[PDB]
Formats: sequence, C-alpha cells, structure tokens
Amino acid sequence: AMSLENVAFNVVNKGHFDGQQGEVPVSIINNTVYTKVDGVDVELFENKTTLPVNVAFELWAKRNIKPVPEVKILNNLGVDIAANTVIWDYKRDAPAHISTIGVCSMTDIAKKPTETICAPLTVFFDGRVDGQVDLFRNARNGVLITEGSVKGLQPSVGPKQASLNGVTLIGEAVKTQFNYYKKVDGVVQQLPETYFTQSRNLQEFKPRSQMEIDFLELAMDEFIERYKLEGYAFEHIVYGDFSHSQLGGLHLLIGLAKRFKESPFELEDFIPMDSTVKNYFITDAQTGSSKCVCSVIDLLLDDFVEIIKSQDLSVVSKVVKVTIDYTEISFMLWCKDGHVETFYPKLQ
Amino acid sequence: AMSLENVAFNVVNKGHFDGQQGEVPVSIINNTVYTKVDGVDVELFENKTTLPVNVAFELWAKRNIKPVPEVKILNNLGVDIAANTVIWDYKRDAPAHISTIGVCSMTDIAKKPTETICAPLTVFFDGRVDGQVDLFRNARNGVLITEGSVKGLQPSVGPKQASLNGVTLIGEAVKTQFNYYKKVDGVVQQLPETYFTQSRNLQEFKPRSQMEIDFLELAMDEFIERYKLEGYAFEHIVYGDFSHSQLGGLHLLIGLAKRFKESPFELEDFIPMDSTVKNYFITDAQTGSSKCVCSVIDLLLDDFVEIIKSQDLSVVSKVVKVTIDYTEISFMLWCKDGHVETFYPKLQ
Amino acid sequence: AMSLENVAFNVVNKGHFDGQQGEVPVSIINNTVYTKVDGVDVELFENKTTLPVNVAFELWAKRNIKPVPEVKILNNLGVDIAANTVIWDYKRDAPAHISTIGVCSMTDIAKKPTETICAPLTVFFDGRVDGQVDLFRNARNGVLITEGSVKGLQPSVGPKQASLNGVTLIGEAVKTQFNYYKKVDGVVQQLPETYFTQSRNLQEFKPRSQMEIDFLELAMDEFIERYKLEGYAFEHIVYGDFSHSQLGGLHLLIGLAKRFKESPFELEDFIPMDSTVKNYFITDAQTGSSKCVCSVIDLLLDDFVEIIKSQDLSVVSKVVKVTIDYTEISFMLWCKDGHVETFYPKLQ
Amino acid sequence: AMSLENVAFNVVNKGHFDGQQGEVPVSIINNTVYTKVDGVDVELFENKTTLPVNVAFELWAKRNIKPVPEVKILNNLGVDIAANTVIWDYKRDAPAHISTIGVCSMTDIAKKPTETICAPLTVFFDGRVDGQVDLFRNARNGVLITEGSVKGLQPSVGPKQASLNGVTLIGEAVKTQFNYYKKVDGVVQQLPETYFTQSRNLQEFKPRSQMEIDFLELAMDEFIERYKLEGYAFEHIVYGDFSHSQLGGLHLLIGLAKRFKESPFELEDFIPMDSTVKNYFITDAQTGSSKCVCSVIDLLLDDFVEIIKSQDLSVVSKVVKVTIDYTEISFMLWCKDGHVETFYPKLQ
Amino acid sequence: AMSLENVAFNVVNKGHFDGQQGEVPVSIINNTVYTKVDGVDVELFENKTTLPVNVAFELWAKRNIKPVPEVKILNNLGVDIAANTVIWDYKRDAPAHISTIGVCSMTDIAKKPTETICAPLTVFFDGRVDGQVDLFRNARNGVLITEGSVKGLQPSVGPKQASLNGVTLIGEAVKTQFNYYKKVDGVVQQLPETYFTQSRNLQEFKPRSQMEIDFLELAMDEFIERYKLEGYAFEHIVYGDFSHSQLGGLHLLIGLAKRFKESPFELEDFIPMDSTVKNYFITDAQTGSSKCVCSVIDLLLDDFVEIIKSQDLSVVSKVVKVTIDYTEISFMLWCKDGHVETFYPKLQ
Ligand SMILES: CN(CCO)S(=O)(=O)c1ccc(N)cc1
Ligand SMILES: CN(CCO)S(=O)(=O)c1ccc(N)cc1
Ligand SMILES: CN(CCO)S(=O)(=O)c1ccc(N)cc1
Repeated sequence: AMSLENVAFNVVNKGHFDGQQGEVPVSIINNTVYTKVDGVDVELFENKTTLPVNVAFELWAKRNIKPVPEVKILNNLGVDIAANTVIWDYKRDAPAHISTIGVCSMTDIAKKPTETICAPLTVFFDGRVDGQVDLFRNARNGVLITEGSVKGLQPSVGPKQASLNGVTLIGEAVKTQFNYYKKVDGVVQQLPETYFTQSRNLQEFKPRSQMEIDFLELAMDEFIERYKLEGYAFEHIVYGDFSHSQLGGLHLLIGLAKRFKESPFELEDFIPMDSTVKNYFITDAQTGSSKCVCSVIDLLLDDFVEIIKSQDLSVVSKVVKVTIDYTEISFMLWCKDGHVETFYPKLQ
Repeated sequence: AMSLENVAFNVVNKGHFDGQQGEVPVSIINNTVYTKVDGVDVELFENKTTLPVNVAFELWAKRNIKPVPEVKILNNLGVDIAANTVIWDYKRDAPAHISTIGVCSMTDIAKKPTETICAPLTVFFDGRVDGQVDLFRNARNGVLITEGSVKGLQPSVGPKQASLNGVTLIGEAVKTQFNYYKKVDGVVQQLPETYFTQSRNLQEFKPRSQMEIDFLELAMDEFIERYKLEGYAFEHIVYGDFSHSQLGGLHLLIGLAKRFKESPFELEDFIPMDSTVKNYFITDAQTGSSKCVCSVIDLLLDDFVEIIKSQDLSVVSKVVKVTIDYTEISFMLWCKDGHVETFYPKLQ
Repeated sequence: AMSLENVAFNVVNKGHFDGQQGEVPVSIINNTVYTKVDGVDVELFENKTTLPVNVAFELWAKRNIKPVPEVKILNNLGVDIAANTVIWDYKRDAPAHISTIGVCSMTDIAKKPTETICAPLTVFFDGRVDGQVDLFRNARNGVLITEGSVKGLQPSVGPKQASLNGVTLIGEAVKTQFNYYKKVDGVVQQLPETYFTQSRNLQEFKPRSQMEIDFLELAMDEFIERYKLEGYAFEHIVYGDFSHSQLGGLHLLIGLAKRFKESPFELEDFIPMDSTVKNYFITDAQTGSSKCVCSVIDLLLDDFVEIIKSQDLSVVSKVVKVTIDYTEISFMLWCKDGHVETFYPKLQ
Repeated sequence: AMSLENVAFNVVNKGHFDGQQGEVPVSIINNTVYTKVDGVDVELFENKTTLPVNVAFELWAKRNIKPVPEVKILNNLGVDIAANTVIWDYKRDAPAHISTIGVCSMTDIAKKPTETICAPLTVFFDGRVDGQVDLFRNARNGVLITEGSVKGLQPSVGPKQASLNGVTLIGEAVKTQFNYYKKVDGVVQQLPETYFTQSRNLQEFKPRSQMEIDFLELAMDEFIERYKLEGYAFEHIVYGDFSHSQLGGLHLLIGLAKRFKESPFELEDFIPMDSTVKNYFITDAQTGSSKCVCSVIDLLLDDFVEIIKSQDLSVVSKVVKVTIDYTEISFMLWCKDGHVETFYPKLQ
Repeated sequence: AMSLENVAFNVVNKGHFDGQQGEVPVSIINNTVYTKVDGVDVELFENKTTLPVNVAFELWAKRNIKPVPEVKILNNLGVDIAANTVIWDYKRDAPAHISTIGVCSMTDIAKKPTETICAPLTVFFDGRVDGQVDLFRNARNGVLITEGSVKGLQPSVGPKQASLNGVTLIGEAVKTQFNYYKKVDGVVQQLPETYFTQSRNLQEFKPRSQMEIDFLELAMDEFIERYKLEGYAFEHIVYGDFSHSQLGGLHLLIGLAKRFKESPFELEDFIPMDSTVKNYFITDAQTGSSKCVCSVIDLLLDDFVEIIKSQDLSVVSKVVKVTIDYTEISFMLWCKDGHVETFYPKLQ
C-alpha cells in the first residue's frame, strides 16, 4: 500500500523507507517535498533528477543503505537496472538506473527480475539478499556481487572500497570488497585482469603505499631519483607544468593533491558523474596556468608506475589500452628518442 | 488513511473522492497531477489555485457534489470556512475557502467545527448532513442551510438556484432552494429582506417573466411605452448608449443579452470571481464604444423596475442602498428636473 | 544532424518536421518553445506532456501527418511503440507511446525495430512505408496496418475512420480504412470479429443510418414502437432518465446528442484519453439530475440494438462480453420478468 | 511612484493602469498575479510573455486602450518601439515591442523618445497625444499616426480598421482610420500606394462588397460566369480543390469562409502572430484533403480580382510583387497556354 | 504604503526593511527576486518557503534583526505567531510562523495582537519594544521575553544564547539572556525547572566547563575514571561504538565533536529544522559504521552526567522524562545488573 504520505512518514520516522505503516501531511511545490511539523513546512527532499518530484522522492527513500558498488563500476560492467533495490547516484543526486524492478509503481518495468521484459537488460543482483544468487543463475544478462564464494562460479575480486550512503570507504565494521560475476546471453563471462581507481578526494587525500608517502613528502627531484623514474615524464604527467598559459600534464589525482597543499586551484567538473576517468576545466590560482579538458585518474602511484614502465617507448604516438575498473581506458603515449614526453587518459 | 494515490484512485474510479480503498500510480509535474494508464500519463488535474498541487487536488476531489449555495451568497453572508466539506469555486477553479474543517490534513485548522480555533470564524453548516443543524446551534459564528424548518429558528428563504458541480440551476430532480440561517457571536441574526440576482449567462440568457420576454422581443420605444418607463432612463441604463467613445449605461445583464443577439462585444472580466455585481471592461465590436469599468447586475427586469420606481427623483445625486443576495448594494442615482439621468451599481 | 533550432526551422517553414536544413533562433522558457520573428518571441509549442519541453517539441514536430489509427484502436491491440514514426495523441496533447524507434535521440530505445531491445514490445508498423511489412514479418511482436493485401497474411478490416492531424474522419481524398494484422511471440494472431465505435462528437453528431435518423427525429414512444424495442429499456439506457437526483442510464452517445439539442449538460471527462468506453461525471443543467460515473459508448444505434436483442433476458444480472474496437467490453445486463431493466458498459 | 501593488490597485479599480493612487495585496506564483479579495486569491493576470511576470503585468496594465494600428501594420512599417505607450499584441498575449520609452523602469531604454539611445530605432508616435507630432519631427526614425493633417507632411491614408482592446473594428463612435507618416535617417519617406487586408475572422466573416455577397451566395460556376473569371483559376485558388490528398489552392479568406459554412476544417496556426499573409496547416474534415503550409490572405475579393486581372499570363512561372499593408507581398503566378494555373502568396 | 519595489529599495539601501521611502526596479522569475543595477539583474532573494515569492521576500526583509529566542525555544513554549515582528527561521530559510500581526498585508491576520482573531493563539511579545509587556498582560495566550524585571510577574531565566541574524551566540555587546513569561487562557503560567541545550556546531565546538575540556583532551578511559562514570555506558552513549555495522550510541554533540577531530563522518539532517533533539542518518567514513536515526542532543556534559546519575538503574527498560528547553524530552533508559546499557533521546 504505497503512498507519498507513507514514504514521507518513513523518511521522517526511520531516516529512509523502511516498510513502516503511517502517514504524515505532505505538500509538493515545484520540485520540493515538504511535510508539516507543528504547523510549519519542513523540506524533506529537493528533486535534482529528470523524474517527477514524487517519483524521485520515493526512489531516494527506497535507496540501498548498505555498502554498494560505486556507480562507475556498475556502469563499466554494463548494468542497466537493479533487482529489487535502488542504487542512488550521489554524484548526480539521481537514481543510477532509469527503471526499477519491484521498487516503485511509476518506474517498475517488472515486479521480479525473471519477467521477459528484463531478458535483454543486464540486471544487478546482490548476493547478500536471499534468493538473488539464484535469480542471477536464471537471468540471461546480469552482474552479481557477493561477500563469499558461489559454488561453480569462479570470482573476480572487486575494489577494496564501496559507497555507503554516498561515502566511498574501505569497510572496517562492514564488508566493502565484493566478488563480481557477470553473464551475457546466458553465458557466465570471464571478467578481465583489472586495475582499480582509488576513489580519493583532493581535499582529504591519503597515501596508500610507501611510494605515495614518498611522493607527497619528498621534493620532485628526490622522488624521481629514488624510484628510477628518469625519462618517464613524471615532472609533466604527475607533478604538472604551470610555466605556460596551457597547464601541462597533471593527470593523476596524487599530483593534484600535492599541488593543492601549496597552491589552490579551480576544478570545473563540467560532466558531473561517477567515472573511472574524470575531466576538469582547471585554472591554477597562483600562476594562471589553465586547461579546458584535463583528464584525471586516481590510480595508486605504484599502479601508474607499473603501467608506464610496461610500455614500448620507441614510437612517436600510440594508443595504450589499460583495463581499469573492468573497462578499457585508452591512454595516449607520446615518446621521443626512447623517453616519454606525455601519457594521458585519451580524450575521445 | 489519506494519500495522494488513494485520492487519485477515487478520482479515476468514482469521478471524485468517495472514501474507497485503493491506489493508482501518480506523477506530479509542476502543477499537474497525472496517472499511468496502459503505460501513458493521463492528466487528472491542473492546479489553478495558490495551494500546493497535491493539496489542491485533494480539496477538488473532496468538493461538495450536491447542490450548494453560490459562492457570492456565502461571501455576502460572511462565510470563512465550511464544516466537513469543500465548497469548490468553479469561477476561480479554487476552493471557496482557504482552510478546512475535517477534510484534508494540510488545510485543516480543526477536525470538528466545535474546536475553539473555529469560534471566531463564520462556519458554513449544511442541514442536509446529520448533526450539522446541532453544530450550528453550538457554534459561535455560522451560516446554516436546510431543506425544511428547524424548530424555533426563524428562516430566510434563499435563491431559487444553487450550484451543482459548477452548473447554476433551479432544481427539478434536486432541491436548490434553501432556508438560510446566520449567527454572530452566539446570537442568531435576522437576515434582511432581499432581492436575488438571477445568475444567468450572456450566451444562454432566458427571460423569466413576461416583462423580460417583452424586453427581448419588443423595440426599445414600445417597451418603454408599454411599461410606463418614460423618464426612467432605460434607453441609457438598460439598453445602453453606443454613440460616444465612452459606452453609456448598460448595467443590467438583460440589456447586454439583447445587444449580444445583434452585435457581439468583448467583456473583459478583470476580477474573475463570483459576485452580486460584476465589473467588465467592455468594447463594442460594431461601434468601438467602450468602458473600462462597466458594472453589471443580473436582476429580474421586474425587480429592477420596482427598485428604480421606488426612488425619490428630486435630488441631483444620491446613494441608493438596495439589499441584493443578502448584501447592501450601493447604487448611484442621478436625476434632473424630476427624471432619471442614470442609475448604476456605484463603483466602490 | 538533429537540433532544436533545426526542428524549429522545419516547424516555421514546413508546418512540421520535413527533414529540411536550416536553423531559427529559439528560446525555451519553462514549458514553452518560442522563436524570434522581427525581434519578438512567437510561441511555437506548449509542452502538455511529462517529457522535457525540447524532447516533446521534437516528437510533436515529427508526428505522423498521414491518416493513422485512432489511439484507442492501437491501445486495444496492445501497441507499445511505433516503428520510425510518432503517433501523436491529440486527446492528451502527448505522444501516444513513451519511447521511439529511429525518431529522436532522447526517446529512442533503438534506431531500427529489429534490435533485440524491441523484441518484447508490440511494435506498430505502417505498410504504407517501404520495408515496414517485411519488418513486421521479422518482428517478434507487432501490429501492422496496410492499404491492401499482404501475400499469405489473413487480414482484419479495421474501422472506416482514421485520425488525420487530430481530425477523426472517413476519407474521401485519402484512405482511412486499413487492414489490420497482429503478431504475439512470433506468431500471427487471428484478430477477433468486432464491432467498431463511431468516434462522433456530441456537438457535431451526425446520424449514419435510417434508425439513427429516426431516433433523432421521432419522439421516444414512436421510435420504440417502430423498431419493436418494447421491453428493451431504451427509455432508461439510451434516452436517459432525469427525474431522480441520480441520472438514469444515458450510455449511448446518440442519446446524449438527442438530449443536447434540447437541454445542455456538463460532461466532466475526468480521465481525458482516447478509449472505446468513455466515463463522464454528468450534470444535467435543466433538471439537476447527475451521475459521478456515466459510461458512454458511441456505437451505431443498429449495432447496439443488435447486441441488446441477442441477449438471453431470463437472468437477474450477468456480464455480457462484446468485442468492440478489437477489445472485450464487459456490459452489465439486468433483467426482470423477461424484460431489460438496464444494460451498461460495466464499470471496472 | 510605480509599484506592483499600485499597478494591481489600478487594474482592480479602473480595469487598467490609470495613474490612480493606492495599493492592493498581491501574490505572485509562478507566472500568475493574484490579489486578495475577502481572504481569497483572485487571478488578475497570467503571463504568456517571455518577460518576468511582474514586468509583463505592468506593461499589460499600461496597454493602449484607444484604437491603435494592428500589429501587422506596425511591423510592416518597421516599428521597433512605441513612444510613451504600450501596444499590446492580443494575438501573442504579449507586448508588441520588447522595450519601452517612459512606461516601465524594467523595460525602459529612455524616458523620452529624444534620447540618443532611440535615434537608431523606428519609434511609433501617436498624433492624438500632445507633443507627439513634434517628437516625430525631431526623431531620426519613426512612424506617426494622426486623425487629421499635419502641416507640410504628405499623408498616407491607412486602413479603415484599427484594434481597440484586441477587437479589430471600423469605428463608428471612435476614429480608426489614420493618416500614416514614416521617417528613415531624418528623412520623411513617401509610403507606397498599397492595398489593405480586411482583418476578418473565419467564424464571423461578413462580405464588404456586392462581389463578395455574390461569391458567398452564388454557386461556383455562375459566380465565375457573372464576373468574367474564366481562365483565372478561381476554382483552385479561391474555392479550393479537395479531391486529392494535398488540398489545392484555398488562399483567400473568403474562400475558406464559404467552405466553413458547409464543412468544418482544422487550421493549425503554427506561427501565431499578426501578419498580412497567414500560414496554416489545414486538414479538411469532410474529405481528409490537407496541406502543411497553406498561405491565406484576407483581401477584399474585388482587390484580389483586380490584382490577378492585371497580370501578364504568358509566362510559365514568375514572381508578382503587390504592395499590401505597406509591405511587398511576393506571389507566385503559374500560367499555361495564356490561362492561370495557380496564384498564391509565395512561401518564403 | 507597502510595495515590492519599496521593500527592494530598503533591502538594497539598508540591508533589510527599515521603513525608508523609495523604489528600485524589480523582476520576479520563478522563485527569485532580482533588481536592476547598471542595466543588469542582481539577485536579492531566493524563495525557499512555501509562501509566494514576493510575500516571502517581504517577510524576510521585515525579519527581526535583534537577538531573538531560538525557534526551538519558541516552538517548545507553544508560540503560534509573533506580535508586530517576523521571527525568521534560518535553519528552514522561512518565517518561523505562518501568519503575522501588523507586518505584511498578505500574511496579516490582524494589525494589533488585541484583535479577537488572535485570542486562541499564543502570541510572542518582546518586552524590548514599547507597549509589548502591556499587550502580554491583556492577551489571553502569550509568551513574553524581557531583559529585566516585570512587576508582579515572577520570571523564568532563559538560555544564555540567542539568535542574531541566524548566528546563535552568547552576547557580549548585546543582551541574549531573557526572562521568559507565559499565559494560557488568561492565567500566568509557572514555567518549569529546565535544562538548556547549548546550540553548538560540530565544526566549531567549544567546551563550556572543565568536564567538557577533560572529555575533549583526555583519553576515554582516563575521563571515565576521573569523573567516576564506571557503569554509566559513556563508552557507548557519548563516545560511540563503531565496531559493528550499526553505529552504537553517539547521542551527545560533544562525543560527535571529539570523533570529528579524528575521523570525518556524514550527518544527513533528514528533518532540517530547529529542535531540542536532532535526528541524523550518520555514516562513519573511517569504519563504515552507520545508523538511520541517530538522535543527538547538545547538553553541557555536566548536565548529561547529572541526568544519567539521577536515575534508578534497577529496571530493564523505562522512559525517563527530562525538561529541556521548556519541553518534556523522553529518553529511553536500558539497564542490566544495576549498570546502564544505553540512554538515548527516545525515537517516538
Ligand atoms: C487558524 N488561523 C486563525 C483562525 O483563528 S489561520 O490558520 O491563520 C486561518 C484559518 C482560516 C481562515 N479563514 C483564516 C486564517
Ligand atoms: C528499453 N526499456 C525496456 C524495453 O525492453 S525501457 O526504456 O525501460 C521502455 C521502453 C519502451 C516502453 N514502452 C517501456 C519501457
Ligand atoms: C538599448 N539597446 C540597443 C538600442 O540601441 S537594447 O536594450 O539592447 C534594445 C532595445 C530595443 C530594441 N527594440 C532592441 C534592442
């Protein structure tokens, strides 16, 4: 017996939709949901989605509040819809998937993921919910996550981190590292060897290796010497070049974090979504050096060093493909006289 | 157990709110309420009120679908709020009253009209509903309607006509003529002797007396002769003068109806609401004669003739007060040499 | 090379989208599309849909401007989406279908109806367009219309009338009568033997048989005598009973049309969409007789007479199923002592 | 001392802005202006313009309520802005001009038309207002209207009709025929010899000559015989051809009016504005004959007959330029063997 | 002579409404008020309220700019409306009270608090304004604040802190500690013994006692030992337990502040309003420990220690009622073997 007033009752009393009975008075004005509290309207939700205000409110109330894969991973794995949950995309303030299965009457395409309407879609299944591993076994297309082993199915160990209510974290009190499984047209796929992005923030960046601790503490020249990175263009690629009007390199989040402690800068996130590679229009406040499209990836510095050291440096320009977050990322490698000139996630 | 989905269910299945159980999918987008029918959104309601879309939808669904007094009568009697019903104002596409009593959680000031919050307000009671005559007896301020006598209470016979779902009519299959009662500060008040407006439309005007039949059929000079109206300025007041740039007279709806059959004209209803006297910005299409504020009243021609013939015609200008629809309507009477020059509902 | 400015250019210069090249200045403000003409904004489109303003504008510009089946027929046949066209629903001022195939980048689920995404959906195909009959042969689910025979496919002759730019008409200069075909799960289905609604308006109703001419011209008692309709409750069912507060019968559009010439009435279309059976909240202006849900069907009077005369009148109450516009319409037949009491399209 | 509350006070008490002092409570919600009357909000204005709601309300309140030139004439004369008035465009429910001179603080580019900002703009002056003829003499660019002669200035007699509060009419109680004057770059320009459109409606069309009376009353073949119109394609051009899927001709409003009495049709006004030539997407309800862009002009039939009879009929195709409403209207004349095939206002 | 333009003039020139004369050009677009400055629109106000944009703008301009009681106190005391002022609720960006008395024509229910309409409402009076103490003496229901003594009335010393333009502070240059008085149905009430919340922020929390200084500086075990808090579950209740998926305890703002210096966390304020007890959906970033509804109260640690040490610890579960900010707060006390297990502000 779903209703706007009941969804509102649950939000007010439980912090989210929890299947409780009850109603609270609600008013909708433009794209905002209010509730009456002692005779005054209190805002419960502001719709930032392209869905109707009351439909978006319900999907937000019915969001998954357990640690879930980051939307970038789900997208990279080709997920179209989730089974009996809503993956809320906090970077977009909107549902990660357009349609639902057994969640909301307005967005439901089916009540159960076994309906023939779901057959052409990659359905996301959560092995932590009863019967979901079996639903994955019967579905033609799907992605499954589990905390433990699945008999007969060989796993792909996912990232250490997961999103819990919009907070990306490596769980200590909860499990955030999942086993990933995928099926295309009934066949259990073999997921590829992959690197993972670290999902760190510029403001609260923390090193996750001795190489990363040395990058943030040592001076540019001490570091490049210590890790035998001469001829690998880390001065340009990682540290960044701010001497010309166009900002040079600066494609790794750790290099942006090192710069951030000294001089601030503006990052215009012109396509605000979760993605393996992010594009920013950067303006350096100290120098005035800027770049319209600066691609940034948060790889562990050790992983980036491994990737750049595993390339043939004898060709002027070439595309280097790297599996990161299960997807194929194309990089542009530019070399001269056997040394790197630049290496960046290809803008295509 | 009120809900948006339940109100929508009742509208779809019952044509209005009928206390039935059930829910239908609803989407709200801007000021419109839609419901999903075979996968497509079908509009159920467009909010034209100053209330939130879902609140206005509920009050419209909970509107009184029995013949009820016209909003002009309720306003003239000082009604602030209705008891356990919504009087819908079809001329404004909005509730006739701001707040409610036992109707909607968002607009309710009380569940029962006996709450101390209601004491200062003139509450409208409907004697056709059980216990409402008693609630009027216990209310400090109120207006009561009934189909018959209430022991000890001196009645006031109201208009022949009532509004049934926005259609003003004199009932043949339903009763539309009510007894009216009013109380101010605990004391039953004697309602004045009053005339009533006829509530006719310009497009579908019908005569309701032999004098009105003679006005519409006979020529101007022979009607004035037949009814001894020489010196009463009916040529100006009722027929209208279109020879000058400013349109002369034309203050009785019957005169506008007679003109309408011959030449069309524009009536700009610049304050669109139900009222005993209406003001229009009129432009005559045939002549180009116009008036920014032309006050119009729909009195039965016999009643207007009686009012104008009961005036002392020896003073240049004076205010003539007439009780119409229970309210005092101030007219401006202008005379010269014992004859009427003009008589119009005085523009306040 | 689709654009808002290009769609606007075509609307301004061609009256609709016609694949022409060019751009005109456009401004979007709230739900309205304007274009600059001699320095002033001229409204081109007001969005009444639940789609974004620019998306709805494009689908409306790309509407089918040839005679097409009425949305009620397409709905009754289970149509989900159209192939490479937009069926515009003029009764809802919105696209008849949510998604598109090869029409608009925002609403397209596929470019060609052969994509696996379309397989579960009943796709509408138009045999008047090259290659569409073959696409129907290869589609898993679909409805096809043609002007003539398709080799091997057993036809169903559809209604005489079709919708041309929102005008329902029986074509004289264009063909409006189509052959209909349907497929479910790869199998051509035999469409049932069916009656068709006449799609007439109350305001401009025209008789289409001598029985209908006799109904509108003759008095009630002599029409019933002439057509041997004694004991068939036409006085209640077709003519309508306005003597009580609840309006009796009045379920055939011809009966509403006969009443309309004499006395006006309000029809509140509370679910405004195209459907075989329509529900109205009716209020009779002359009597004040009303009904919250009055189901109305526009059958040719001869067809209704045939249906009611083909029923067993020996049971108190029973459901009578009739195929109209390819759908099963459930009627409620009430009898007493071998005579009809009432017969109405059963309110579901 | 301009204010929203003061503009609202004037609208409520005077029917428009009349420079009166006073304030009324106002509420603005979305694009609508309301005022409180006996505790309920009454709508005063709904913004249909691309200007802010309160700005549009003020310009509408300050509209010219005297007979003024039709917007099509002002546009054809190149008018950009009006001096100390607002010409309200009733066909667009918006101001005819973007900016103002001495009217509203939000839209004013100047307080007086003599400011240097106005010099490049063609300013409209009204000789009926004191000092406006002199302001035209001192303005670099402008259009002037007067009721009589202006010493030394060679006049142009304009149309018989003018717009009074949105009603186009030939004045009997007011003057609607003006003398027209124009200046470009300080130089008074000679306005061309011109025909005028009649500005009639399809629904209330009235003949304005014996030829027009004969067109509406006589049958096609006898009207063509009586007025020696053999070989002039009036059967196609004026009467219209509804035998094929594409509607033939039908370019004169009188021909559309003759057709309208017999069979109804839909005219989709896809560019809703005032113009000498109008374009409609027409669908004939009786036949199903239609045309995406059907250009229509309301010329007096005598004037159209004069234009078509003054053409050389010896060339296959050619552009015929005719001055109508002061603008050059390009027609397309198609001939074969010395007889007209078609003649239509050329679609630009 | 109130107006939108005048309110805007005052905001621009005085920072708020100050009764000055003058007007500035204003434009309203959707929910925003702009003013023209050198030909460009500058935003003055964005409506976040459920009132019309211009009405909300006026009440915000007319807000009380002196230190005033926090809305939580006024709510706890049952205040319905303020006398001749607007208490602006900065936590909701809306007026604290729906209606006004002598402030704005759109929201005024009366001009003076002595009107009979105000009789059933608890009116807030400010003894710092002339005549307000006397108005409290004559009002049936009310709450009065003063800086000094009121003859005959015994006072209730309120919190040290007050809100000055949305900044909660203990005044050094202004007086923020008021004497509170209340009247119900004409009778001067005796306000109860109460604790007060401290109204501190998590980001800028400052200790206000030696116990609070010791809590923030010492380690958990040193503190619990020093203040003899063994068996009082401060490890769970105040410090917080982050070892399990559900976050344990953490109900006092000081404990959240201590945690905040070490590890960040997300507090989803799902009912954003001023209240004695606040509810947050908390997610701990370091551990991933979370709780949908975590009730938080900012009591001085000494006050919380006093409350928990004054309870009978012999019952498994019981409701403990504590007067905080004049209202009764129910806590849930859970004990086992004479020791506290948990104590939290009861979620009811
Ligand atoms: C409860 N209030 C005061 C009534 O004593 S009110 O909410 O402000 C209000 C309610 C109804 C009307 N008609 C007007 C104001
Ligand atoms: C692609 N999708 C599922 C279809 O297999 S959909 O986008 O959610 C959708 C498309 C069209 C209709 N009619 C309904 C749903
Ligand atoms: C002042 N400006 C330029 C005029 O010289 S303007 O504001 O941009 C403008 C004013 C009026 C019209 N019709 C067009 C543009």
